[PDB]
Amino acid sequence: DGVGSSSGNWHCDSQWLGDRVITTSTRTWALPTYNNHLYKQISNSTSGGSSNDNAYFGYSTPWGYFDFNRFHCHFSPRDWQRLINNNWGFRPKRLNFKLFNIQVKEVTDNNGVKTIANNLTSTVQVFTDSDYQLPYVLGSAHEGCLPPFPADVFMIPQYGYLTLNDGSQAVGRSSFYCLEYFPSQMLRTGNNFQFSYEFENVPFHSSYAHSQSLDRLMNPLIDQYLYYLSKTINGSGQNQQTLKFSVAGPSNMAVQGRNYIPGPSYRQQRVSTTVTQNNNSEFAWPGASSWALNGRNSLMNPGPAMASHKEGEDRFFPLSGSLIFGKQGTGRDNVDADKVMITNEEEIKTTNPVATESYGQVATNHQSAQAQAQTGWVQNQGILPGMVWQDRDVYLQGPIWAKIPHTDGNFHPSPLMGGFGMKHPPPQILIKNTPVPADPPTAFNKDKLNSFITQYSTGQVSVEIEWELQKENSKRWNPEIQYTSNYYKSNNVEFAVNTEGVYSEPRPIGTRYLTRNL
Amino acid sequence: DGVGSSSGNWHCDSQWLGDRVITTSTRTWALPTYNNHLYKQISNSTSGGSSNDNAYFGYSTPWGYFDFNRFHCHFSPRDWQRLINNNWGFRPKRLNFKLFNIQV
Amino acid sequence: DGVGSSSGNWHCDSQWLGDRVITTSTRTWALPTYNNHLYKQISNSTSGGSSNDNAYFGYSTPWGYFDFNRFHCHFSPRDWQRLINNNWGFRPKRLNFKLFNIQV
Amino acid sequence: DGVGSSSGNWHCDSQWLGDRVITTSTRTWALPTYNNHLYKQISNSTSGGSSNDNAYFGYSTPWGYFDFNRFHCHFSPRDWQRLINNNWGFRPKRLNFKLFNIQVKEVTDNNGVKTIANNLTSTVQVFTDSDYQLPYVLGSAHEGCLPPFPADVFMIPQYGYLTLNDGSQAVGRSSFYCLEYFPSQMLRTGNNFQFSYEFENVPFHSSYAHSQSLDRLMNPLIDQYLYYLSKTINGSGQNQQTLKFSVAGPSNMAVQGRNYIPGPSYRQQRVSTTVTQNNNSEFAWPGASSWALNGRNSLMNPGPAMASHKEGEDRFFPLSGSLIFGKQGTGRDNVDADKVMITNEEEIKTTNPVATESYGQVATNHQSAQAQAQTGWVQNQGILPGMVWQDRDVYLQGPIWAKIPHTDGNFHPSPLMGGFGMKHPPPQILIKNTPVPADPPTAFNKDKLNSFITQYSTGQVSVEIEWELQKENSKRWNPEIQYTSNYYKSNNVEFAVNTEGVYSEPRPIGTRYLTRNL
Repeated sequence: DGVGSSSGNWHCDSQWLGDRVITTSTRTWALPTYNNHLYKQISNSTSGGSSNDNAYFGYSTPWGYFDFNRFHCHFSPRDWQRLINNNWGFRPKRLNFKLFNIQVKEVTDNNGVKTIANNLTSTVQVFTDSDYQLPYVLGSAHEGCLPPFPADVFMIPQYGYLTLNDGSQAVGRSSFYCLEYFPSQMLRTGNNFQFSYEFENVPFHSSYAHSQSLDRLMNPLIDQYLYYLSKTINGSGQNQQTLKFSVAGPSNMAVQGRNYIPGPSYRQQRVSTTVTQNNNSEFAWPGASSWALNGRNSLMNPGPAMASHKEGEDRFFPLSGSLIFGKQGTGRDNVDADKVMITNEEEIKTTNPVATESYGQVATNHQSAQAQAQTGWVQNQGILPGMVWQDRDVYLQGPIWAKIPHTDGNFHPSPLMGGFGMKHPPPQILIKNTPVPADPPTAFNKDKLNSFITQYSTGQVSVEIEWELQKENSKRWNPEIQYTSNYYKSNNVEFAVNTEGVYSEPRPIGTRYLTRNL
Repeated sequence: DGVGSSSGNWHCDSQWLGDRVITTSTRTWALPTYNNHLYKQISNSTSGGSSNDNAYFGYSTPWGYFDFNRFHCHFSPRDWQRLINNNWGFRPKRLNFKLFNIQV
Repeated sequence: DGVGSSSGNWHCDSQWLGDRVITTSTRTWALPTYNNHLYKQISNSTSGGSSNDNAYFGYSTPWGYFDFNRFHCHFSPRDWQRLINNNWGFRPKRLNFKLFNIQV
Repeated sequence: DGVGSSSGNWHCDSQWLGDRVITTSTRTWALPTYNNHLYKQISNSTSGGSSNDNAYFGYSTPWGYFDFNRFHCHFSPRDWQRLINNNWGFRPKRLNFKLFNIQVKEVTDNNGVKTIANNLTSTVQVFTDSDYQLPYVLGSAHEGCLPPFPADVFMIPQYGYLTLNDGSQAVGRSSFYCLEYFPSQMLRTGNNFQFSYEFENVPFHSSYAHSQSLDRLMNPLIDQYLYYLSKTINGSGQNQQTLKFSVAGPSNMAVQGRNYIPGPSYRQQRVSTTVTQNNNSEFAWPGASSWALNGRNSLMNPGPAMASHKEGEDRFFPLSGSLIFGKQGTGRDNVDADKVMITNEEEIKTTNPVATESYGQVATNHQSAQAQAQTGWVQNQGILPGMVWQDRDVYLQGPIWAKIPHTDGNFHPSPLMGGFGMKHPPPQILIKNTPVPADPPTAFNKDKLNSFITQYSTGQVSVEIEWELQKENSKRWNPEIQYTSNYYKSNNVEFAVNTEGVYSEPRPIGTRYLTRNL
């Protein structure tokens, strides 16, 4: 429309209907100029990369993108508490995105003094990739998200992708995507962008624990009509052999028969938060569970969802099998254990095996009069018909969704890190501010113009998601566990701003408090 | 229309129908000032031109022009591969040109 | 119908539509007499078969069957090249089979 | 339909309407089995081929084809005489083809005695290639045509084609055509085949001579108002120079100006039918006009249509520039000059240059006081705007049409040998008798069956063409030249059967007798 009329209002509210939530958010963003309007073929050989497992090849683009898919973007700590205390499950339904109130600024730096001026005729060009024809970055949980606190202004991250490689060289199947080669919408100040998206049907994330375990499904009062082999030995002494059977019953459980078995396991190494209980050596990389693909060892981060620890022992956690979050202002490298936030997976102890323990035990050999019965340990168990498991839990800081890779087959395509796997997730929104060149020379030259005006843009994003809720039906008598702010006095308020104006989330908040029967 | 409204969107796609292709392209251009707004009667005698086969006479204008008539302008290497592998012949039918989002 | 009228024409072509291919093929076959019109209870003990992993038991019939399910039956090397270069995926939809011009 | 009912009647007549002729023909054919049902990759290296110009690579097929495109197939000597005496031009309009009364025979050769028996269930499969997707053989004037005399039974020639090569090896662009890979129609005894074809518009072949030459177009009574340079020399002696001009007139023709010039020329070597007048040497290959393509010298047979000889000198003919026909029962190789039939092109002397003579003469240099005027000979002249020529003449023994190769450009695509060039000539009719295998072995074998029944088929072909005529409008007074049978007595009748039953055409019959004004 025009320069003096606003493109859109700030709408941050969230409305709770019965079966449905609609959470609107609005932020202020700032978009710089990336790579000086170039595509630079990034590879490991540019800097270091002396290990084959770290080899990569790809391209970096001047474009930048919006990643809103962490949970803290769309939920306040109170709207999250209201969510997870009152509801068994949820899932997204619709998505609506808006760009408005765009402003483009010119910067002139001369004699070290710099003047920022406003370009009314400049454009910024933005498109959504609806057909998934570009490498999908978002589902990888990289930084650059809409800040959790609505008053922050955030930079838009740079877009770039990786392709096939042999070492640092490019293999003939490598693809190159020119992002200028897509239809986009060019926006001046007084233009606004929007689009709508409908999530494909995804199973409700289960926010509950289980009020009974998998190995106790039974009436403790009554016997089973099925037997087991209780006694293989008549008595002590030679040639004493007999087969005695016994009714499996409350006196001896864990020998009863049962219809279902716990989920699969891939063992992780156990490491204790107490320092002295750990070994003295470097076991971090060497002693870690990995998966190798095409000669590259990819360390196995968050694998099959598994209980992090057993019973009341919290001292230890799986090496790579847990999510680790940083606190506010946490360093980049060699951070002490107190500044990281380690996540606790113990809610699934009922249906899932412990991550650091063997799935079970199997017989190695056939016994005989000569040969003793020998049993080995099962470190990993892929699946068995009749297994039952649960997915890894959802947090405020964790990702909302991921993209299920397009492939011939996949089993239970729920993201190993967390969230809602989708064949067609909400599309990427890429944004770039169009180049404005400096004065061309008078005489014509074949070469392309490498001199541009230093420039950046600013605006607001509105992202509203419509969520579908599954209400608690529980007939339980005694009171539930809930998520609370502990009342004791403190220098600061949790999930509130600091004295310097810094917003910090004290602890990771899981989704699982309410319980259901197994 | 106005200063704060864009004159046109960026449309670079190409659509392959059965008997027909439509290749759209969009570029960014920069136009300087030529000859200080003059017509200067260029000729070989201005610089060198000591051979009769190289003799020429003409005029240079402040104007400038769009030349899009190489093939790489309208086709990506993939749209060219798709073209020449699957097809015996081709020829242009229509042309459509646009200037928009002008800035001085 | 009759002895002097042909039962069917030879139709070997293949037609490429946009989303769909129809590949017709035609061959000439010869059917002998098998097992002298008998069912003979074939087993490993007939010849050799001294390994338990190679043990087998079954029956051989005078009947014979048409196996067309390799790909080279339905596609020429050119129709295969045209297929795999231009297309991401495929799958069969319908099948139609004919026997004609029988001679004993 | 059935075994005991005929598939079609014999229809050989020809009906002359005013502007139109319809010539029906019917013949009896016999189709053997070719290559034992195989495709054999014929190449020069199979036998001999020690010269690079003779290098070839191709495939031979079991299929066979109908070539009816000589003129004697469709015209009797009387229907040809009636045609060329009464008409200025003609051209084909429609074509209609029929196969009927098919018979398939089994042959058993045992102890040297052989019994031919009839297979009622066998088929013969025939298709026309309408889309020109196969190499087009017909336009090359090879043998195998429907016999000129309706009472003869003829064998169907074998089909085969050539592709690219380097020497005898195959270049990657070489193509292989499986003829089984086309839809065809399978015919038993009691089935019949037919199709119709419409000739695309072709210019009338001109059957006429010219009653006036190209260099006499003029009123012999009247002068021209244009001058020429008559005298460059004042008189004998030094420093005598002047420019005198003169009216071009009847006294001095051949110096007059004129609006048009004769057609192009590519010189041929002159060789005399009288033996002693020729040189003593081998000039046949060495002294012959050729055209080289990709390192191969292709001798230039029938090139631009050009008068074979000048004036009343028939002793000589161009080396390769004339059509040579054989007489009846003529040998294959090293045939004496009397048994060949040499064709006479002299009817075009008016509009065309002599084949054995230079097109003209051009100045080599600039004259001056020092330098004399020097002129060289033009051996070949490609074209000039304002040239006028005529095409080579049509005969009874010569081809009716050809196929204009599909290419970016062609100039005046009239076949150099003769006839009507067409982008889409009448399609090839290929025919094969389907294989009937001998008894298969009892035990299954992977290999293909190489044992077949010796077999052949027989039937009748009807080919009717509809011709369009251009009638003589001439206002000439004195009588025309016509084609006649000379009356003098002879042991045999021309264009009639011998005492042994052999049909022989005595002389080639051109199409050009009637005259028109130039």
